[PDB]
Amino acid sequence: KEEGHEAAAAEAKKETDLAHVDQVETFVGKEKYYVVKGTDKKGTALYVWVPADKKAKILSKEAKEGISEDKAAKIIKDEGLVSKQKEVHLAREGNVLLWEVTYLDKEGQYSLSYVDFTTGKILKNITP
Ligand code: NI
Repeated sequence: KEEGHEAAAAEAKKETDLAHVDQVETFVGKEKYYVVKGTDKKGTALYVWVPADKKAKILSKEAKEGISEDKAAKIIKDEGLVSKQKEVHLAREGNVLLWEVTYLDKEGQYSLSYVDFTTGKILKNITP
């Protein structure tokens, strides 16, 4: 069992329309979020981002309301930033919902770009 996941899944079902949990992942950025993926009772795919901070607000969106994980990767590739695509995770910072796209950039350096979940706008490109 992964730290915080059982609690996050229960919090997601309690406070939203999520009925079934498929996966939970911890996302740690400026803040920590448990990203809970599943479906409502209608069977609609829903994402719920539950803050570790109990004072912060839970956010949820239907999956169909955001760009896909592949599209997030494609956005960064189409931006000409990628030598080797690596991974993508659903993510959040403050009240901004995000896809975090990781890749080796044009200098071979491991880099991260944050793409807006809804708009597909590249919000930040970081090379640690
Ligand atoms: Ni059901």
